Amino acid sequence: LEMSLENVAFNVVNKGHFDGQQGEVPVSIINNTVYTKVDGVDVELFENKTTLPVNVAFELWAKRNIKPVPEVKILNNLGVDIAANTVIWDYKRDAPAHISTIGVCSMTDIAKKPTETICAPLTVFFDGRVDGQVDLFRNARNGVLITEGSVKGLQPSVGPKQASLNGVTLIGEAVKTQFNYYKKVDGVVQQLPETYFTQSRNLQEFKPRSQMEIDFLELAMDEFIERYKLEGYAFEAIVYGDFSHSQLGGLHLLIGLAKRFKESPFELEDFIPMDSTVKNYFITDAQTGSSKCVCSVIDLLLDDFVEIIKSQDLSVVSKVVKVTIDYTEISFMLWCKDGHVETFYPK
Amino acid sequence: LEMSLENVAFNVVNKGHFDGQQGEVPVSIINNTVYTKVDGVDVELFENKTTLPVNVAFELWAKRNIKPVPEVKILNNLGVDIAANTVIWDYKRDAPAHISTIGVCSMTDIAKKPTETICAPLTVFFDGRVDGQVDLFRNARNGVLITEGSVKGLQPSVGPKQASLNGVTLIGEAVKTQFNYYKKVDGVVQQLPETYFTQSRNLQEFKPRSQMEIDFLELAMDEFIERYKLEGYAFEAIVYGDFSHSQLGGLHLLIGLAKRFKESPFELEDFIPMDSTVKNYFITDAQTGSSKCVCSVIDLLLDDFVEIIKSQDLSVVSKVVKVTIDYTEISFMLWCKDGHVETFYPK
Amino acid sequence: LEMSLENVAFNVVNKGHFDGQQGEVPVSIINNTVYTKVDGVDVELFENKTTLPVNVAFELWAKRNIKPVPEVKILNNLGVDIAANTVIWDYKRDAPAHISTIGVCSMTDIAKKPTETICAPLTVFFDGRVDGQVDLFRNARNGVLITEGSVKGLQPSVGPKQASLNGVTLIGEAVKTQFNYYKKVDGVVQQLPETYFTQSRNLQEFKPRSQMEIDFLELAMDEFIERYKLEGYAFEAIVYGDFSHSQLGGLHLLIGLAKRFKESPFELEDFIPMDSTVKNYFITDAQTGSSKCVCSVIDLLLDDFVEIIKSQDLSVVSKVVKVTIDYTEISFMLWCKDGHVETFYPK
Amino acid sequence: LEMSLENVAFNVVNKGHFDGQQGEVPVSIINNTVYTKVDGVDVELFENKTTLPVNVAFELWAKRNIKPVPEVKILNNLGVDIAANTVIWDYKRDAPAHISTIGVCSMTDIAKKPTETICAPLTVFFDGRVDGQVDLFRNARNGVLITEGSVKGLQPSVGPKQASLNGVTLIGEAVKTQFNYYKKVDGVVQQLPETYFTQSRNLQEFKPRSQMEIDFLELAMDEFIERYKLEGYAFEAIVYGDFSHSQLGGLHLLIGLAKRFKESPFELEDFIPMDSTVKNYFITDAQTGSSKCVCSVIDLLLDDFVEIIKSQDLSVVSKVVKVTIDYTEISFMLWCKDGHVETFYPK
Amino acid sequence: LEMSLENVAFNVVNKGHFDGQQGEVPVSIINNTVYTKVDGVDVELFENKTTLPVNVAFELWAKRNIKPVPEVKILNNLGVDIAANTVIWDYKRDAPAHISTIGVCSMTDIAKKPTETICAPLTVFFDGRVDGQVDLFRNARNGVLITEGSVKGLQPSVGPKQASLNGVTLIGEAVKTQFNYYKKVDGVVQQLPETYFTQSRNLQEFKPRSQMEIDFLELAMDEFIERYKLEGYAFEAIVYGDFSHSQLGGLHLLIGLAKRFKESPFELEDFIPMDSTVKNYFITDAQTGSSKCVCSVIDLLLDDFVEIIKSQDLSVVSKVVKVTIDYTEISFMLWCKDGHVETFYPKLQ
RNA sequence: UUUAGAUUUCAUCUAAACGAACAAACUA
RNA sequence: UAGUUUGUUCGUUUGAUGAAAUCUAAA
Repeated sequence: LEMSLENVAFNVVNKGHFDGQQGEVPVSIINNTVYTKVDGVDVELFENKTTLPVNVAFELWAKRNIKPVPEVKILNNLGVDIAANTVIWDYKRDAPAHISTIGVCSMTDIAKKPTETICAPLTVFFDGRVDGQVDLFRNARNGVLITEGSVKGLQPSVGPKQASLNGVTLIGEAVKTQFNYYKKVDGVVQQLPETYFTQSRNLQEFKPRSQMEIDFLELAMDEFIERYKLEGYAFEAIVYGDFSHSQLGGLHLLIGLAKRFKESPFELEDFIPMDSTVKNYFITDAQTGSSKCVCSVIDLLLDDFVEIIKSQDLSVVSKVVKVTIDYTEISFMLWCKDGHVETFYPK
Repeated sequence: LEMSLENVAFNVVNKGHFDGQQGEVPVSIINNTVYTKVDGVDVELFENKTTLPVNVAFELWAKRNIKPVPEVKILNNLGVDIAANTVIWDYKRDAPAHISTIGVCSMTDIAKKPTETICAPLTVFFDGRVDGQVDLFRNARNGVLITEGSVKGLQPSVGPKQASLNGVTLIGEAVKTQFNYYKKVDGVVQQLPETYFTQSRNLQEFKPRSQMEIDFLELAMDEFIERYKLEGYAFEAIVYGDFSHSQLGGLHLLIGLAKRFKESPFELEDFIPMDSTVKNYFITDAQTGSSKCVCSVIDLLLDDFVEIIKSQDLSVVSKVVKVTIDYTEISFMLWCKDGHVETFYPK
Repeated sequence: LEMSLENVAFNVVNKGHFDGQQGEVPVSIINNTVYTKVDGVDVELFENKTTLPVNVAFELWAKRNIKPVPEVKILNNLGVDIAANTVIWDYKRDAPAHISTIGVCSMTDIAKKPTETICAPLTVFFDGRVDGQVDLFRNARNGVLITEGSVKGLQPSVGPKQASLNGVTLIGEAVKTQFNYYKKVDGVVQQLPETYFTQSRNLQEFKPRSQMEIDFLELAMDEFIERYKLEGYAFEAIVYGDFSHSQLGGLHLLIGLAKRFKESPFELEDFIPMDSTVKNYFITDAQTGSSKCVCSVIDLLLDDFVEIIKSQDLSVVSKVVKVTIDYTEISFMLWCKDGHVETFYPK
Repeated sequence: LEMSLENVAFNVVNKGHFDGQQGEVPVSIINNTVYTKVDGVDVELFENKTTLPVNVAFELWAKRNIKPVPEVKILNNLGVDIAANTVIWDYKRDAPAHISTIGVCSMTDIAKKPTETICAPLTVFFDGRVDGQVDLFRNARNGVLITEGSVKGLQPSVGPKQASLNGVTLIGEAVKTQFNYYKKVDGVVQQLPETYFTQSRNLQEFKPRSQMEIDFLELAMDEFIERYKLEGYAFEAIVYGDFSHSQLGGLHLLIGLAKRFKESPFELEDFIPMDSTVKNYFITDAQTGSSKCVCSVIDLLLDDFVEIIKSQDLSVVSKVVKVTIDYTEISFMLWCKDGHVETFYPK
Repeated sequence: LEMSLENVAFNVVNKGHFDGQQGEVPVSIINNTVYTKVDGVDVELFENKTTLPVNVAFELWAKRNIKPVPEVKILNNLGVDIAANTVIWDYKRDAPAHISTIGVCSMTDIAKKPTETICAPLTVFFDGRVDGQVDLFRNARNGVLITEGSVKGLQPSVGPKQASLNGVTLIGEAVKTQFNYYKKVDGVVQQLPETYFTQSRNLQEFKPRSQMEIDFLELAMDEFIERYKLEGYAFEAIVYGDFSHSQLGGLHLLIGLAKRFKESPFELEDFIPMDSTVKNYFITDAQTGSSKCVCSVIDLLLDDFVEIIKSQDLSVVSKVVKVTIDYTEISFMLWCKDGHVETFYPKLQ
């Protein structure tokens, strides 16, 4: 089976997600909110933050994938346009990551199976943990596959260590969060390039993942630079920041932002609330009064960033560096002066 | 069975009202409107003019009664608070006639059967045209019953000649619209008084229903007054009106309003758009510029009104008159001078 | 008193407009609508079509002026900014004519009396029918005054015969709809120019107001021109219209449109629904299939238009003619060829 | 170009439709309504009756086609999924007839030109009146083309004599409303079948288009049957209607409905307000009390319907008839007895 | 009296709630929000989160009860349908706790006094700290009464120590928050069953209320089990939790969630956001990746839960155990092998 | 018509075991 | 081809809940 509003709310009340049970409950739809009648009074079940209708969004939210799914930025960078027989929820913007669906909700479905002729020119996302999806990927034209194990005849591309589980990004211990990504374009199995993966952390809950990051969050600016021989790579401005002018200087890695927030809190106005490899913020340091309207921030592994920046040439006045990060190319604006770097920030 | 939004919408799309079939259709709920996707584009099915939530009101409208039911004013004067296993629609305000239901909608249900203890202090409306409802009325504590035929052991009260059929009031020819009303209060079958019934007409679609009304619409004022010996009863101002001052005079029967409308169109602003025995309108005569803010109109049969007014006494300066109209008492303000009438407007 | 939502709704329920009575009724504000509970069910009182809040517009509409008031276009052309101690409802757009009030509603009041200093750089509209406003007008700095009679020391200007009474524009018989307009700017009593007045009619209820208009709606085009010696003034195209090409020609008077609508109905799309001396319509003729996007239509009296067009000189190729209509200058684009007129349409 | 809400509203205010000029006006968006500030007060320009956002719907409504375009149902039957560089407005449901656009609005555009790769698996509607579109139709894969004249190398199909102009269905006299339809499928020029075209009339504005229709609207039932020898085809119930029982019988042509409406008005509750070759109405006769929930009505030409029905065989108990009407197959359920007919309702 | 949106907003602006003062202010209603104009600009007074009209919900919210009142779960469990001459606000869902009112709001009133015949088949909640409300309880047919002290001729039932003061549950010191509950059904006084009371705590502000809870938050799992002789009662799973497999095991007491949260924060999704004895959560362990779609959590005192689980019979394969908590029966599902408990989890919701 | 009890069938249950099937990881 | 771990599905163990149906008893 029954595709209806009240069965979905039944499953939400009784199981927390649309599991497929049978039964119905009272439902009220007022404004963009879905209420239900429990003990004679109306309890809100879902408030619609999306641009879909209320019941469409409520049904999509209830049928969201509760397994560990890849982060939305990885799926966007791989070019995924639609997901086969599942809804992938974007908790950053409280909406589905993809506009249409395949065999999920009648209002959004462009097909009931990924093998129809309308899904052919679209990179479908196939979940190899679900039985029967690997063969669909094999017969598909454009698609992306993730698998915990190995698939015969296909060279795996090992993905990021972390994945989103119910909106929480974690490196799984009780569950596998590291999948092998296979991408097929026009019936030709492409090999994904060797990439770096961003760590997906945040300022408040920042935990270092390497001894170098521990040294960064622990040692002083001079001690850390001297210890790792980072002289002449402008780490004082690239990572630590410059809180002395009216405009904030540098600070284009999340680890430096976390260190500053530990020293003195500030304000990050994420004026585009979406998940991506490179984020822009509106920072305003509350102590010095130094603010910058746009600050491009990418949360690489500090060891990986060191490896990248030490593999460059400080010979030209400026150079744009192409690096594959999260299965996509990121262009870095390098401005290296004679023997030093004036600035090096993502664009 | 299934009670859900999409089954209701399937029934509405396929049959125009909820019949009880099985099936579902895609449905969008935006603002107070229910849309369905037909041929790939969204077609509006219902716009909520009520104060209920959209899906509640949509279900109630889908499950409205399609058989000829008594007019809402008759039920209100009979004190009906709720209906048994049916929904009665007030087409004047595009909202259900009663606040709660019995065994129709999960959200508005106070009970599933009219014999539950919660329904005992409520005058339920039983429809004798449906089987088993007469036995429910006998087993009810407080209830009102209508019957096309006769019920054993109960004294009928002959109701009005017309009934409402999908918002169209008519005197049914192919179908019966004259019902016998039975009322029971605290388990005691009470006999309703002898009453006069309002004809429930309008100005634009006005048709006379007696010889006297035909004379009124055709003969002049003096000819009509002389022919029916209506001298000494202020029929010039009470019925025809006075379009000579800045404030309109009299005009308290729908027949004279219709005569004027045939003479000259004007404006009737019904500031309380609901069905009742006595209606107040904001008249603005577009020809003479005479407007009256509040003007009570009661659409009686002219013969019955003549009988009532000739059953009066022209002795006192003023008197309040009690007339049972539509199973309820109507208070008439009669300002009559010595042997003549100054004015006569319902209160 | 008491200024409250429930008292306003009490007056609307009991009298149709805010009369100043004392009392309160239950009210519910859902969407942009105000509902009141009568006989246990909610009856809608006011649906908000304006851009004000619901209670604000409900209070303004209840306190609207129900006497014969000047039409909105006359007050606009006179530069009226606000009305003193009254609310003038613009029924064309179902919203107040003026953005603020003086001593009406706390949410819009810029003052409680028109004598305050904030009202000084504003043309306030004073109603001479309300006692005391003429003295206020004399003491005012900028203002407009209407008087049924005469005001000592001020030369009256005769306004149009018709006036708006509850949204119905009428020439009063039992009420006076003709006023004397006075204007004062910077404390200086200005004299209004001699003007022609548009009759403010419509196609559907079009009634001629002179013998010349009677002949127009009766005689043929060639007979009418010959009888009134309208040869050489392009009355075939200016007035009657040219339903022959894909683009409609001329038809810049309401009387010709009314003649055609009597001959054959069409569609007038008023894409700027507001009261103005010159109206632009989107004509689409349903018989000939000729549609014009913008067709400026001015509802002059036919005799006055003839008096206008016979005061012209048919010598220049093109001319912009200034005619003061409704207290404002209206620019006519006149194209006249050798001895004739090519076109003559309002700008 | 400039693509902005203010430029669109400037074009709408100055010209009534988006012509392509330059300028901006103040704009407000409250609820689903767009207002503009004319003379200091807000004037509503557009009320969104669609499911799209307000500004998207406003931009589409402004950019609608104001030339005579084919009726919507023809485009649906031909399988049109999108229109190239134009917007076709479905005035029955006050929304665009196609969900996406090409080169119109950035919010709905799936492509900027109809030649992109995403447009290939879609039947694009090309108008030959716009220069350069025939070359596009030749190189398109799936498409439909209309032309006033003829195209070299393509065999035309003569279209219906009526085309919709600004929501007015008319037979063009000053302009051409008859196009030649060319349809291509998968790069292959398909030939459209010979079809009978519905007239698209209405009850109130019903005008006969043949002498037979004149006789139907003038002669009585028996006289019309006798004159045209329509015995043995059950024209008494098929067209004239059966207002004798509680349920309406037959009445599946618009001509009989119009005749009855002339005799006595009734209700047409169009529960699905959209344009199609066959329409269903919820009829409730106000005079006799006869109401039918579903009544499938097709407005064929009476001569064409006579030609079709006299080509049938009255020898079977039941039969399904495939009649190509408006470029689509219509199934007719003919329950005819031995020389008589039980019922004949289109499906 | 005056009953109007402008007088109500005047009281809100001047005094915070509805005190019954006289006066008015300019009020604007846009969306589900009530705005008031202070110094030429509009200020948001109240955003409507309910299913009621904005002005109705604003009038109810203004006239809410500011004294310590019982938590809404206690009133639901005792069966209260309506409140006499007061509004009980549900801060867990920002809406009135009861559908209709008695003598409060003309739009929601079913009666102006609880003695009318429409209030007879409803358990009207009667306060005792408002004079004359006890005698209304005695004349009532169905109702619930609370009292700080004693009522002559009635047997008190001592209720929970905590009460909700303006949405803050607290064991009062300056103001008394322990009431005596009296229930009356069909005109007959009913003795309430002896119950345990959930402590109404939360994860972030968790404070132990007994020595056993201090030991639980301080000691290790094995040390605690050995000290309190809880071997064989599945305390490793029922209370502590089992973050080893893909689906979370156990963790049915709020104190265990508190210990885990202090060790390592996780996510609770309240997919039915209301107030009840047993809460269902969508727990996702942010550390191990362990999750559970429905995880029934009850906030009993640890000593009381130990007392409950030590009085079960560990013989049957399974048994549904009915425990009276907050004046209602809570069904605990008991699975136990021979001499050891497999699991014991609440089920409600 | 209302209520209580008994019986048949279906779905569910925040634990485990068993058997089956599929897939991945370790191994022979 | 076989043993162990993990994930998905089906059925059994144990008590109960809700629904559809049947019968009995009481008012």
